[PDB]
Amino acid sequence: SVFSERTEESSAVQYFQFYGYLSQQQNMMQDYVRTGTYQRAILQNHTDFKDKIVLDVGCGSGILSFFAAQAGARKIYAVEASTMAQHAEVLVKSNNLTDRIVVIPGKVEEVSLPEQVDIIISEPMGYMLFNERMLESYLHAKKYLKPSGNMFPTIGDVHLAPFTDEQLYMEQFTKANFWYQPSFHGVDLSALRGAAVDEYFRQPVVDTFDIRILMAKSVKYTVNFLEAKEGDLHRIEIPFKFHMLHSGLVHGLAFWFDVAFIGSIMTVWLSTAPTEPLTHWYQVRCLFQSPLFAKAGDTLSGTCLLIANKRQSYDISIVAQVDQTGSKSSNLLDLKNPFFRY
Amino acid sequence: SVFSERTEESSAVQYFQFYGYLSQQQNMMQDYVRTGTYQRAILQNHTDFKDKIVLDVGCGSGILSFFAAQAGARKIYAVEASTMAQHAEVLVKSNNLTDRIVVIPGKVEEVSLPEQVDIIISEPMGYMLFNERMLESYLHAKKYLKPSGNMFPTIGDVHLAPFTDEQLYMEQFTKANFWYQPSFHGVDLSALRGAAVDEYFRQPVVDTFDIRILMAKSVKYTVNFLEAKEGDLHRIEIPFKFHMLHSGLVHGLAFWFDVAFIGSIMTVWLSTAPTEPLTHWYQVRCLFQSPLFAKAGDTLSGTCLLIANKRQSYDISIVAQVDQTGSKSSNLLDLKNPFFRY
Ligand SMILES: NCCCN(CCCNc1ccccn1)C[C@H]1O[C@@H](n2cnc3c(N)ncnc32)[C@H](O)[C@@H]1O
Ligand SMILES: NCCCN(CCCNc1ccccn1)C[C@H]1O[C@@H](n2cnc3c(N)ncnc32)[C@H](O)[C@@H]1O
Repeated sequence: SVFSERTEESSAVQYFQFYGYLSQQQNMMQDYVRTGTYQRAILQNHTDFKDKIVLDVGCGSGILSFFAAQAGARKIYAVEASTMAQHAEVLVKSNNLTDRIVVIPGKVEEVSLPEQVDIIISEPMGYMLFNERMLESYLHAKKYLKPSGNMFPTIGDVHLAPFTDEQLYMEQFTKANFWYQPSFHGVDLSALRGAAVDEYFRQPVVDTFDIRILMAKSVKYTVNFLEAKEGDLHRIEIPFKFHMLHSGLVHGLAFWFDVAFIGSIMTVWLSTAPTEPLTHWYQVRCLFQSPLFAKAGDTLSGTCLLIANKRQSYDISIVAQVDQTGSKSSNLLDLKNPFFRY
Repeated sequence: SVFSERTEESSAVQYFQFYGYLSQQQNMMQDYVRTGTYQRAILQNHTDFKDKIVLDVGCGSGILSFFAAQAGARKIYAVEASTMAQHAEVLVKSNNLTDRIVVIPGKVEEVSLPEQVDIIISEPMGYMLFNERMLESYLHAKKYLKPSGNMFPTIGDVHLAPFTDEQLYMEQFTKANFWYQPSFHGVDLSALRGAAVDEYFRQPVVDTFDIRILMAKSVKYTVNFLEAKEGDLHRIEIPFKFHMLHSGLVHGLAFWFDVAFIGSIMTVWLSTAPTEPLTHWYQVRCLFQSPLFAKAGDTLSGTCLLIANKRQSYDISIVAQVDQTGSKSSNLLDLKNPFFRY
């Protein structure tokens, strides 16, 4: 299938094992910003669901399908590849919704649906929006979408901004400098210091921070899920030009994302911005191995390049320069090995 | 090979990926009890190494092989299956030991050694001693051991003891009761509460605790690594009869382990007991589904059965009874999915 062709079996096994746990579903369901915003998006846009046919891509517990049923959907096909499909079916029966929600076990790339649908719903967002590569499954599912059908969420905006955080930088450097020691119990480790620094700086940092660390207004990169093809997410090139508002050391780029549910009644946003209540996505920071000095009024330009890999994640390339001095930094990060600092 | 026959490829991929990170090797190296005890066992038993041939099974960074070199070994074969083998080779060169330490990339079950060895060294211990199944690789490596060669560590003792911890027991139901709600955003979750309780109780708990929670002296189960065969670790039956020292409710069994390095000069112990400074092994607790009342002077008897699985771990079966009252309890636990409570 499209899924197995792009995914190493060992990554897939671990991925679906992880989502098969009730405790993991519980953790996500308890993220009230997420669950509450989805419910509001669906219920306030009840006309997009009333008497409609729905596809729920990766239904987990089934929660979003229940919201589609509360909004009056005629039929909801709830697709789920983990063993959580069995628990979803239990809930559909105990909530007396067997006439409206149909659980379909399997990968959305592999199953068969009996009819086309009016609207697709899902929660396919990972860290930095793209981690887990579930957006590709979401877009793949448009093979089932009627012409002029809708997608909830409809669009995703990735935000990036330069930050200064000397304490974060020093923490990662302090850990790598373990490998400087010329006599760790009598052993010279220092030939590995470079490899250690590289490994630590390849880890995106997942946690939150005060917005005062941001040195310029964010640049926005938008993916329109109604128009995008799955292949568009294999290589994602994000150019940026920041107008520096504060002078100082730039230690890296911070990332967050917003999604919008563009319904017929209203547009509802779910934001993971550092100005908004915290979610289990936090925000993500990519450190530079050497920080760049910039003055207020300078321009920091470059490209963030995300290349999808078979471990359901991305290899991240960030190249940035301060245009006024030609100071350049090039960084490679492995989104599959984040440092969970929170 | 013997390794691939007993291990699902997906478990192996994740396992060797995890040990391939410099940060993980660093975390283990910084566990002073471990690193310091190994160095002392090797250096204080210098006659077991001076001018000898050594095998280091799963060398990681190579640290134990450097200790064997400090003690005067003539030749050390250092086997490692992860990409950490490349980093170990860098260290051997930078420490000017290419004439003495030979790094051999691959699994100890699959590589070829050019000669038999006088002594095998390794750190094959996981949580509860047996997790990861690396002890089987250690025992497998005795195909290379000269008659009357030595093993460092030489023996391992698993300790089990009954504990009382009302707060830990109650925490399982507190977490599971998330599901016991008839209208979580309009949805009746209650039909999944039993499945949630079952899932939480299947997880052994990795953390430390105060020794005052222990209700009896530990029962010890000893594996002698000089004598044991690989096959002896496929099914590990640990009978127990505890003579209760304290009256109260028994919520489960606590596990730790010690290993001894039995050298020609002295025996050195590495203990992970809760009376000793903490290690990254912590201790492990397995709950009973139902707590058992016992009085000081009663006997709590039963069996802990560990059955090896192809995910490099064990299915744990515990049955226990209070002999004086006939009150009985069990659990089945999945050592591959522990709850890291620390
Ligand atoms: N960002 C984390 C998303 C976690 N879940 C969402 C469960 C819905 N729950 C919610 C939503 C909002 C608030 C609270 N709970 C994703 C599930 O999608 C499953 N999956 C992934 N890929 C595929 C595929 N190709 N085919 C079929 N299934 C797939 C996965 O196994 C998850 O179970
Ligand atoms: N907690 C136990 C894990 C620690 N060890 C490395 C530690 C080196 N010792 C010390 C001692 C004190 C402080 C720091 N390090 C694991 C490594 O063993 C490797 N491995 C496992 N199985 C096999 C096999 N079948 N074939 C070849 N290699 C194997 C694994 O890849 C680890 O790198």
